Amino acid sequence: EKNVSIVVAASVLSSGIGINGQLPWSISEDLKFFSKITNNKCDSNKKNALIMGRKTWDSIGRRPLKNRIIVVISSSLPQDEADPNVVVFRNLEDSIENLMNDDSIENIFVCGGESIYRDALKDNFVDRIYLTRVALEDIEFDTYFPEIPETFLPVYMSQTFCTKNISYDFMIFEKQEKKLKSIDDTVDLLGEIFGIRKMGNRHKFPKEEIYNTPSIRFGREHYEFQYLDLLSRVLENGAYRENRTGISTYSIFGQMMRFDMRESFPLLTTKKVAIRSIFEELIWFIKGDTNGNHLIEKKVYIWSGNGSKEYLERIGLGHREENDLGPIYGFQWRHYNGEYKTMHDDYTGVGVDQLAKLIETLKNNPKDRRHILTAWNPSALSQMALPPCHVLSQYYVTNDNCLSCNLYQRSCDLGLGSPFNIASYAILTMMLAQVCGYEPGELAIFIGDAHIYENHLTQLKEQLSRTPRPFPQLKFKRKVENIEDFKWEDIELIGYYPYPTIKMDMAV
Amino acid sequence: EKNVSIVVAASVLSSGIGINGQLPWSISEDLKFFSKITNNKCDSNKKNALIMGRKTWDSIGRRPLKNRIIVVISSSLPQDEADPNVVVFRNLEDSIENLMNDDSIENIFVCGGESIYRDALKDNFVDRIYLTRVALEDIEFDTYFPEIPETFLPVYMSQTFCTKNISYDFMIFEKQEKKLKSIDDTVDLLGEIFGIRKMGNRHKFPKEEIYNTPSIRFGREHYEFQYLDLLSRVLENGAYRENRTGISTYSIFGQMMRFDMRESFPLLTTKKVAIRSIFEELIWFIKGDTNGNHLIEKKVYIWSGNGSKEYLERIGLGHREENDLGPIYGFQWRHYNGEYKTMHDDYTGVGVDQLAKLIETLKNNPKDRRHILTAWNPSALSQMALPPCHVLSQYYVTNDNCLSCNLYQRSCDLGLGSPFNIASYAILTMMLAQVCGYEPGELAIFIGDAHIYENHLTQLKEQLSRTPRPFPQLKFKRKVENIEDFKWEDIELIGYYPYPTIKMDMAV
Ligand SMILES: NC(=O)C1=CN([C@@H]2O[C@H](COP(=O)(O)OP(=O)(O)OC[C@H]3O[C@@H](n4cnc5c(N)ncnc54)[C@H](OP(=O)(O)O)[C@@H]3O)[C@@H](O)[C@H]2O)C=CC1
Ligand SMILES: NC(=O)C1=CN([C@@H]2O[C@H](COP(=O)(O)OP(=O)(O)OC[C@H]3O[C@@H](n4cnc5c(N)ncnc54)[C@H](OP(=O)(O)O)[C@@H]3O)[C@@H](O)[C@H]2O)C=CC1
Ligand SMILES: CN(Cc1cnc2nc(N)nc(N)c2n1)c1ccc(C(=O)N[C@@H](CCC(=O)O)C(=O)O)cc1
Ligand SMILES: CN(Cc1cnc2nc(N)nc(N)c2n1)c1ccc(C(=O)N[C@@H](CCC(=O)O)C(=O)O)cc1
Ligand SMILES: Nc1nc(O)c2c(Cc3ccc(C(=O)N[C@@H](CCC(=O)O)C(=O)O)cc3)c[nH]c2n1
Ligand SMILES: Nc1nc(O)c2c(Cc3ccc(C(=O)N[C@@H](CCC(=O)O)C(=O)O)cc3)c[nH]c2n1
Ligand SMILES: O=c1[nH]c(=O)n([C@H]2C[C@H](O)[C@@H](COP(=O)(O)O)O2)cc1F
Ligand SMILES: O=c1[nH]c(=O)n([C@H]2C[C@H](O)[C@@H](COP(=O)(O)O)O2)cc1F
Repeated sequence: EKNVSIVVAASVLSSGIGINGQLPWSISEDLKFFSKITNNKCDSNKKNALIMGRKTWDSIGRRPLKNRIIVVISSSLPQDEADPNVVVFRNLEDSIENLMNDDSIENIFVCGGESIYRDALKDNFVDRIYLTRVALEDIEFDTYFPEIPETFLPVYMSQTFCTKNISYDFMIFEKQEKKLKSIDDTVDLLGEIFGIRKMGNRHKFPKEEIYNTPSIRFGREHYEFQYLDLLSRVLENGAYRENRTGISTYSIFGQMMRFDMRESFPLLTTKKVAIRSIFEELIWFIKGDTNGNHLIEKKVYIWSGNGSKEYLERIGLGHREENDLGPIYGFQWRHYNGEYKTMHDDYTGVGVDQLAKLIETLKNNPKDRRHILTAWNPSALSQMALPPCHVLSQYYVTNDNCLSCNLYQRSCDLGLGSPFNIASYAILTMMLAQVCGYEPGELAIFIGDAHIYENHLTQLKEQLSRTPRPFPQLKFKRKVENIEDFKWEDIELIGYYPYPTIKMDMAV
Repeated sequence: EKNVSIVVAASVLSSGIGINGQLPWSISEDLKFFSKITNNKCDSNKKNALIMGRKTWDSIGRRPLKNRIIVVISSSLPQDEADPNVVVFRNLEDSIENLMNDDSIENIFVCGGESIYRDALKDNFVDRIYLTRVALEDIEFDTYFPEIPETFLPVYMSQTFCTKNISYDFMIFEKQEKKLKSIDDTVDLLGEIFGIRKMGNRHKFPKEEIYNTPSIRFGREHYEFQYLDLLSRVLENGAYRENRTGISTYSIFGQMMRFDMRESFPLLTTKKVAIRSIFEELIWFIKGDTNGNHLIEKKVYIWSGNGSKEYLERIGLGHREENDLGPIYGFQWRHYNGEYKTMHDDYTGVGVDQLAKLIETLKNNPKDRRHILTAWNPSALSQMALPPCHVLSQYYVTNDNCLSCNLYQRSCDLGLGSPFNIASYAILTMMLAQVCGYEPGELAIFIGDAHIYENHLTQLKEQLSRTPRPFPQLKFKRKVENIEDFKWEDIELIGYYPYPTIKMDMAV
């Protein structure tokens, strides 16, 4: 009795594994993954058996795999005693003789093909499943991977990787039925004795109900989990709290999220995010534009709520024009401590330009620790339609010439603002990277107040029910001379296949 | 063959467990810990045996413990068949008969006393050790806990707790000799295939050599580990990088540290920290004082390096007086965007006072998400003797009326600056708490550039060789009317017993 694992690479949605007697994709890293995962052995005197259909055996060019014994399933092909590394069986179950005898075989893998995969699961010979999810969909498939039976649960999901602008993950499913103790007990007892006094009780591990894809425990690599687990922690430890809006939240303090921009783009796949709305807001910041109408003309309404007439009169800004938001983001970027009159005035030449000095500092003095962009001005706070949420950002040039970004955010809406903030500063870093001639680095976001508005509860619990899909890719179609020259047409979003969009009302 | 555990509470240094036939301390939580840890049983039909010396049996008033069978070791006391919950044995080894027979006993605990503890370890009957470390030292002990044999390694260290201004921990030692696999292998293989491309390879788990107290793996509760593990991560993944100083560092990006100020004070015990130097710098900030000499007069030299004549002339500030540092920390706190002349001028009335508006906002509108203190001013940056390291801080009022603090730090010296910054903002939060009538909350520090200067390598590796001791306590001797009225004499540091101070030269 030894282990039998399925190794397969299928499309993310339709699970297509092949077209016209070959692979729909060419990914070098995945073949090397197949090579290393099937060559994995504890005993040096043993080999691993690889079961595959005849057509699959044809697809590899009918040649043996090194240090492995290929088992071909065919009712046609002769059983050949010539090649010692290749053997043919008449049916799948008889090829499972590798269990009962032949102790020279340590582990068994099913390399499959649809016909083999389907009745390998159907007859339940499969202990484990190695799935490589690929982001190619709109192409054509004549061959698919059978839907994984409910007996399996994922124990692992890797980070998103990029090869030839194609995103892919690595997942491990296991067949689960059944089910040091000293430390677990002692901590629990201390938690009983001490109340909220013990800090371990102030941050509680989320209950399985609100924990996204609970079956994956030690195996969460994917950085969308960085957001989804923060979502869960707020649903668990969140204190019910009133705020300036009539809509109360559930708030916790001192949280963070890490993101990899090297091999992927941190855009949430559990909800369809409006990327155009995000970009057009970012280039709005970069241009230094405080005019709220310029966003609305482009059909981005996110700032309409804080850009109304009724809201401005309520905060004492009633003198102001309808959508004029005051010295907000991008004003403080391009002009710092500039005296603000209206949105129509020409502010060129006034105030400190941080974004300019930022870019200038990045390429001229990369190892400088002082690259910083701050939106928080105590003097201009009263003039703003709303104080900076993402307050300050620091940028870092790695020795391999990647550009990494840290962002502190004083107040964070996990339903609306956060999905935007994650992607927005991810784009900005990529923009700052191209202008300074760098590759994208890592994105880290630090959140002071992490909250969920009570009207988003039904929606965010829905979003948590969705198992994440690999991050998309974002490439620029041209290299601009100045960072202000970026246009929406220049952005190519590759392999984004999210879950249906979730509607959530903004608290004004 | 069942489990035998030692349960003991000893002083942190001299390991004294008792004085004059009783305990040197009275701690309610610890007795409840003893109660719950010795009442822990899997089977409801079984009881736990507690072995203790005669004098210890005297100390509890010679009365049985509920739901437990007390085993008293004496050569004098009669063996009494009267009380079924108490039994007397002539020697320790014969009392270990609980193993060979009497299956009504599930687990065995040694409640001890010095005479029992010493030859319980000496004859090696002890599988596990439950140690409660107490911060009382300078008092008198007639009874001690024997030095733990090298056969034991700690698997757990709890957070520091406070009872009657006394700090204490909870540790678990186990006797260790000997010594899912699928996930561990798959991740390793992906790490082989992909290079630094895989983000998991960019952040590597520290090698055992540079990992502080390696035996404690899943059991690190203590928040000094938050600093010590960050120390290790930099020693592992740190990129060698040049900077403005002639001394190069090893730098990583995007790190954080959490701290509990409720039950303890986050002051490093692995190195003796100068707390007076820290405080006098903080009250220096609070007063808004930019004069570097005022620190030197109080014999705090930390700013002397950046406060010299040669350093100022080097950065183009040569016009300035010797120790005048410009619009640095506390200037920007008390006066924001104030035009800076010299350190001697009277700045009262000019600039925005953040610290004032901060305190005013905290008690008037606690649930406000806008409490923020920023030292980073793009306009005044060129005038400063050095730009802000701890850039911005946000403060949070919990529903139970505790005050929690978040701090973003753009550049962090782990050898010198960080031990100061951790304690300094811990004090400031406690000060802001008293003025606004709150209890201390949690402290979270976010670090952009976490580095170790190459001259601190020998020192910081030494510091890593020291197993942490419970955090001290910090109490104020009086309640001030204004936050500026704090004096050094007002501070009482309770139960601080660090390792010897480690000298490290500041890079100028
Ligand atoms: N993305 C991935 O990981 C993988 C993709 N693929 C792709 O999928 C395609 C091939 O898959 P697919 O179309 O399903 O063909 P198969 O790879 O499953 O090959 C099937 C062959 O196996 C034999 N066979 C199957 N079932 C039985 C049975 N019950 N008894 C006896 N013999 C049996 C038959 O051979 P015979 O008729 O001669 O008796 C049959 O033609 C290829 O394009 C390949 O590249 C393949 C493997 C992995
Ligand atoms: N901090 C903590 O967790 C604990 C502290 N303590 C403290 O320790 C102090 C007392 O401990 P300690 O001084 O060590 O005294 P003990 O508690 O160890 O009691 C010793 C007695 O046990 C009997 N005994 C010991 N060894 C033998 C033997 N080899 N054969 C037969 N009988 C033996 C003797 O009694 P006899 O006269 O009959 O021969 C001896 O006097 C107290 O202050 C107590 O409160 C105690 C337990 C826990
Ligand atoms: C057609 N086919 C089946 C195939 C293709 N992709 C897969 N991808 C995955 N994730 N899992 C599979 N089971 C899988 N199977 C192939 C094709 C080539 C090789 C192959 O060349 N393997 C080499 C590896 C080549 C290299 O290192 O790039 C080896 O040594 O194992 C294997 C299977
Ligand atoms: C003198 N003595 C020995 C003693 C004292 N402190 C210790 N502290 C520790 N951490 N470990 C020990 N083994 C220990 N032993 C005592 C004194 C009182 C009780 C006691 O009252 N136990 C009650 C608990 C009391 C309560 O719940 O507050 C119980 O039900 O177990 C036990 C041992
Ligand atoms: N209470 C509150 N929450 C916020 O998130 C904000 C913002 C930032 C912001 C960010 C995103 C949106 C938003 O409309 N998100 C959407 C829709 C996006 C779209 O269609 O444009 C969603 O994902 O459901 C709206 C506002 C600006 N002002 C805000 N005030
Ligand atoms: N490169 C660099 N690193 C720094 O940490 C600083 C600081 C802040 C700072 C923080 C701590 C010290 C310091 O000397 N600390 C000491 C000595 C304390 C004392 O005896 O007063 C220590 O505990 O080891 C000196 C300066 C100010 N300027 C700095 N420049
Ligand atoms: O990028 C943003 N992200 C975000 O989450 N908000 C939300 C956070 C908060 O719910 C609201 C305003 O916070 P506050 O009322 O504390 O000023 O705006 C606003 C942004 F601009
Ligand atoms: O509180 C402080 N903490 C700290 O770590 N530094 C260090 C960080 C850095 O090593 C040095 C100067 O930062 P930089 O040269 O990058 O501007 O001062 C200074 C402080 F005042």
